Amino acid sequence: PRRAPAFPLSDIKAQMLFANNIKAQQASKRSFKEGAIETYEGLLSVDPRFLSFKNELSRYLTDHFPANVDEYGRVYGNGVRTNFFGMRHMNGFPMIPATWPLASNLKKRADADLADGPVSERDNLLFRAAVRLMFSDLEPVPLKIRKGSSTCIPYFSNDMGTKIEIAERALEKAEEAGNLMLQGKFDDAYQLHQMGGAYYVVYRAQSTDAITLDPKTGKFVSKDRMVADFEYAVTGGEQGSLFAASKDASRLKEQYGIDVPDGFFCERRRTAMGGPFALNAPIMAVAQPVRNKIYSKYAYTFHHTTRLNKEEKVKEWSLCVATDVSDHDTFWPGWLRDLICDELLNMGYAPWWVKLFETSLKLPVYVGAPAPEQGHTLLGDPSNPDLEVGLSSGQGATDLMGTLLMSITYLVMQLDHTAPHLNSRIKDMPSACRFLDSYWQGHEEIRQISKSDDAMLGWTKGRALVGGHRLFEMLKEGKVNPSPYMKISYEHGGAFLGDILLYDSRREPGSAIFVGNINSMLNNQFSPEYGVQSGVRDRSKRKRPFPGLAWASMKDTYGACPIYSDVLEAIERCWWNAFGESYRAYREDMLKRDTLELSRYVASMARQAGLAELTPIDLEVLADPNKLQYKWTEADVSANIHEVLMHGVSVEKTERFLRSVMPR
DNA sequence: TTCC
Ligand SMILES: Nc1nc2c(ncn2[C@@H]2O[C@H](COP(=O)(O)OP(=O)(O)OP(=O)(O)O)[C@@H](O)[C@H]2O)c(=O)[nH]1
Ligand SMILES: Nc1nc2c(ncn2[C@@H]2O[C@H](COP(=O)(O)OP(=O)(O)OP(=O)(O)O)[C@@H](O)[C@H]2O)c(=O)[nH]1
Ligand SMILES: [Mg+2]
Ligand SMILES: [Mg+2]
Ligand SMILES: [Mn+2]
Repeated sequence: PRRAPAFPLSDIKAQMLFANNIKAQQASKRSFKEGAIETYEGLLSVDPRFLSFKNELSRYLTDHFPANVDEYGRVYGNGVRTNFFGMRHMNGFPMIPATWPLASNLKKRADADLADGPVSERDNLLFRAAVRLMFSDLEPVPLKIRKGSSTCIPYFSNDMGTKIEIAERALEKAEEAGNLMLQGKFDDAYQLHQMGGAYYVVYRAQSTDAITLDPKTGKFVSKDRMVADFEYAVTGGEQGSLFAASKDASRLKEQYGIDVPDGFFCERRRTAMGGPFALNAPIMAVAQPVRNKIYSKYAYTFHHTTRLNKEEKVKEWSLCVATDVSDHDTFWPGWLRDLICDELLNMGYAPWWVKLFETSLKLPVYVGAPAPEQGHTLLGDPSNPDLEVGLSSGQGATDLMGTLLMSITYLVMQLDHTAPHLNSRIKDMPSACRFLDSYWQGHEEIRQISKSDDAMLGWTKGRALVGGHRLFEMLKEGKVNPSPYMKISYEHGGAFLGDILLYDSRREPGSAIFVGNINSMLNNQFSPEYGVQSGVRDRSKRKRPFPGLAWASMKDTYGACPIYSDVLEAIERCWWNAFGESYRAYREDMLKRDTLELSRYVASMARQAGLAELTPIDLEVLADPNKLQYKWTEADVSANIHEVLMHGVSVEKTERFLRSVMPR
């Protein structure tokens, strides 16, 4: 049923994805690589003392703090939703092999029994209403750019200077490029404006995955992660094969002579896509304004910040269901892409821009090196973009696409199983927009708070509430998928945006509170996703600019956790056994050092002014700028701090571009 | 060296 066209790096189609410069060329050639990460300055993830520490701490915590999650996934008690064996990984060493990204997910979706388009006219209206509400009255904003991020295909530059030029150029010729694409002249578009080509596969680490201890064997067991081989990938599942990547770390001994203590495994590898910047720029220029709108006007269901911010909304519900979507990104329906594009045209968006947007969502992917002796293959023909990979992470709006899909999906899941008496309110676009608008503002007896696949569905006192309970029960029994669109189920240990929803004996939304996830504190502090890159001189360009700062926001971020104090003590203790030092002291010094260093980057900061002026969010973002791409928004961060991490383009240049794009 |  149509196998995807594939080309070797030697092929001219692949060659053209990389500019005639060192960086680009190395990216294309880059072979498989692995190695211990520098968890903290001067400390390797595989250091014996460290692993030892990790072994004792994980075991002890898991033993003294077993999970407290009821038959309904509600977490009560100690707030622990699972064991602590997640830290038992050799950070820096991936499972082998990584997956080959699927060129088409149509079959994957069908076999999963998911619809190939809106199933009812209502649903069709709702999705289209979602588009109208989201992309309507948008205000221009400067186009911010992450510092030290790669522009990827074709240049692979990191120079903010070059990035800015690249972007500004894009906004100027985006229009001419799009028209080119409307004429089906993709190659011209790519050659003249670098808008097209492919996504460059980058492999992010999931430093902590499921690991269990078999009471029978006394042996540890790492959760299997299925991965598709090249055949499977190019045939959408028709041929080839799916299988568990190997997480066994024994190899480390024989290969690198690294001592591997029993019960430690290789890291899980998530695949990510680096989009061609010339293309994502014009998209990001619209995406941000869309973000601002829904985070403002529809803040009830979309703008979340503090544990209490969340708490307020959820407390007023009679029922709160914590949903969960499996492999959201690879399942994301191509039809939604096309629907959104069609509706945007209707709303009056420039055809060329919509074409750009559409193309960005069906572009080919260049696979680097999923494993030793593997990779360097371009999937899909750049000349005529026709892939269906679902959401492509590096695209300029993957969060909006995910939200647009899941928010409506959840609303529908509610209508379908709990509120048919509302169906009559949705008869046409107008009535639909009106309903959806009211709904997103939290003004109906059914509600939701969400971000892509993570969400909490609520029910106030009313007709729908008895239905909610049946739904939740359907989810518990889990034998029937409540949606025709994605595969939904309840989250075991319900949590939202990193905060666990803590129930008491009542087991009701009103007598509940949001607390940080304790395991996440552990994950972050001992299993970071990247090392400290002490080699990169510019800290603002590192994946972890100021690691030591996280200590300052810790009490704030996790203090509320039921076993906070206990864990800190357990750590302090085990760290002592392992290093003969105070962990507290260690982090305290790191803290002082980084606070001093930070001032060298923050203007307004006296060349030694404390963290007095900084907020907890500021600190967490400075230690992990990644969180700025999912947990928080530019608006939730101190202006002077956001400047350290991001750099923008003239509000004028974007404002002018945005004007030629929007309808009104 | 390698995404939002
Ligand atoms: N641009 C980008 N978005 C990411 C990245 N990682 C997670 N996301 C966001 O998170 C969503 C995917 O949710 P995850 O929980 O990470 O994974 P999943 O594919 O849904 O499935 P699980 O593996 O079962 O959790 C997407 O909608 C993205 O917007 C990443 O590296 N880059
Ligand atoms: N957009 C984005 N989201 C990320 C990224 N890393 C973690 N996340 C968020 O975290 C989710 C699962 O990714 P994990 O890395 O397992 O999460 P974690 O914060 O380490 O901890 P858990 O909540 O216990 O899974 C995603 O659904 C994202 O929303 C990242 O690089 N980009
Ligand atoms: Mg998920
Ligand atoms: Mg997840
Ligand atoms: Mn959740």
